[PDB]
Amino acid sequence: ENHHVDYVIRFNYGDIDTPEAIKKFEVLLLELSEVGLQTEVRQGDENSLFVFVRAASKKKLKRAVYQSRVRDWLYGVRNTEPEPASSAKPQSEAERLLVIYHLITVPKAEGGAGITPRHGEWKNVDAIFPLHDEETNRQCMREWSKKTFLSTEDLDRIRNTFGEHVGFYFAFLQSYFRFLMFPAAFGFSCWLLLGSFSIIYTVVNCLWCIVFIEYWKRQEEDLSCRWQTKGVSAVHEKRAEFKPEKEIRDESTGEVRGVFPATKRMYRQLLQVPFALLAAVALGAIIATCFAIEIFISEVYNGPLKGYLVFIPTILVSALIPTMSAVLLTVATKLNDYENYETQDAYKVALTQKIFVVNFITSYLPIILTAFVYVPFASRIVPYLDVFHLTVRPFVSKEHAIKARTEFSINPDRLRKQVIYFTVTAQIVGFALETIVPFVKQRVFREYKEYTDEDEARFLTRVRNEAELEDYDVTDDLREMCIQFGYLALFSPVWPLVPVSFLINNWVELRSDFFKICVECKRPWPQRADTIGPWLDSLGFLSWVGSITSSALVYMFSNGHEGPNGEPTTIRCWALLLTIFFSEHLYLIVRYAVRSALAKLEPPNTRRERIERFMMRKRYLDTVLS
Ligand SMILES: [Ca+2]
Ligand SMILES: [Ca+2]
Repeated sequence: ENHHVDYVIRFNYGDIDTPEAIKKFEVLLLELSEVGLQTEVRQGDENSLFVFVRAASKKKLKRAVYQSRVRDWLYGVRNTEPEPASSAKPQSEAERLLVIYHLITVPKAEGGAGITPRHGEWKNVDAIFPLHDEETNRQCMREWSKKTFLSTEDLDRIRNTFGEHVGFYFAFLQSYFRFLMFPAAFGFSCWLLLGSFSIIYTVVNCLWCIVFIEYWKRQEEDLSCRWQTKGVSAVHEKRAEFKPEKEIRDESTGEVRGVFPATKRMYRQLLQVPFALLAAVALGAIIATCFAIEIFISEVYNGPLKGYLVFIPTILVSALIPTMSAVLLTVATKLNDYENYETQDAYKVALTQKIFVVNFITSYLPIILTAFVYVPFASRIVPYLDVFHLTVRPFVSKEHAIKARTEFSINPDRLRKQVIYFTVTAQIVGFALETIVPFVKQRVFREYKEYTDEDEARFLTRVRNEAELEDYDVTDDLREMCIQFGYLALFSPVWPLVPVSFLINNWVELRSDFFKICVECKRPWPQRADTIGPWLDSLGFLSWVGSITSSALVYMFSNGHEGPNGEPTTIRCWALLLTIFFSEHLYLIVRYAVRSALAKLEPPNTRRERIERFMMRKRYLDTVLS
């Protein structure tokens, strides 16, 4: 059905001249041939060729699979001795696709073709992608669209098709959804019986966050042992953009390495603090200014055309936060390049960590402003917001803009409504923008280009369609789930139905993300992983911060949703600070206890890998060494 194709290499010739294009193309085909791959060339687009790649021989494929397993075993990623090369069948499609992707991409000295798409020698090579297995995808979709949980076999199927990175994301999402049943039930019970800002709800929520994060750390270790990816960072793919200072030739492996001093990278990484403060200043200024405009227009201004003026600050936020975030991403990418980052995974993790500052600010600063600035203050702030009358000025006359004043009277519903927005309406709108609109845009751009050799015209047209799809990044889905967890950990006392909303959304999220991968994206090459990465630390940080924000909220809103109704008088600053101190330190103590208790419970795959290391050394001692 896929015509035995392993990868499609898109070669762009449009932006270069014919002689250089022919020379580069011959070099590409020669490298593919010399690394043991069989090529077939077809017209991809009007400006690109498709190089269809396949293992030239079953013997060569078995040899490459055996060498990959041997490298994994030598670097300690697996403990079982690699089976001989005559029995070296790829145990899944993910393994064959990974071996062939390495053959295509790892440098010539490392034993492959050095095709680095969108790099120096290969800027014409635009994309290297495998083909979706449409029947398997549709079977999986229809099968687990009718179940509650995905089986371990279902997760293994995802890993065997898309690799362990996508597999880890779906395993984490399934575990998060399963753990969300407890806070969903408990928060519905509290919303029914206690209402919001309940001490018991906040305590149970912090305890649940602790338990889920520690359980997932343990489960990640177990799953990386079960998928044979534990310690996979030892064989992390180098990135071709790495600028070494000196070239050293280690004696263990007869190769030059290209060393770069770690302390120099740390000096360059000192610039992350100024970047973080820049992003905080810019994004917080935009967000707080738009919040002040929103407050003025919606609650201080009392002139004509109030809806058409209250839609102003939401528009300005929706236009300016994406733009400022794109600028900050450009700055973060330039800083990530300045830091040298030998490996692609280190580069990706560092960029994700820089972007997490922007994510935190843009996701949580609105609710933080409403909760800890608008509610306690803003009876002392709205006198300073008369200056924002000019935002309404190009619509209303100067006198009508001035005589539009009212008793402020803080809206005791503002905070609950903002939390309900971010945890329900944002979820629905994000589902729409994430699955529906890209799908419709793809179908529209297809029928636009489709409206205005005979035996492979269908396969070739569907390959040309797959070539237009988006490049899936599992980091985006992990980011979304971690930001959602942050909402739960930080602001769930305001509205205890947040975990119910997240439970429903995450059941739908598993299926809709799998659909997006299979239908709206090119099939990702089966990248490996032994963890969700920096997102685990992000979740730990968010739960820590939530122990502070939730206790502050429970203190401030003890008397109800109004709490300090605009005045900071009722808030005793020592009692708020003492609440925060004891809550955060009870949190840290309970987290230490839970982590230490879970460290005493070794999971089965972890214990099996330890015993297997022992058994491998015993086999070595029994065969050689007498
Ligand atoms: Ca979504
Ligand atoms: Ca998603």
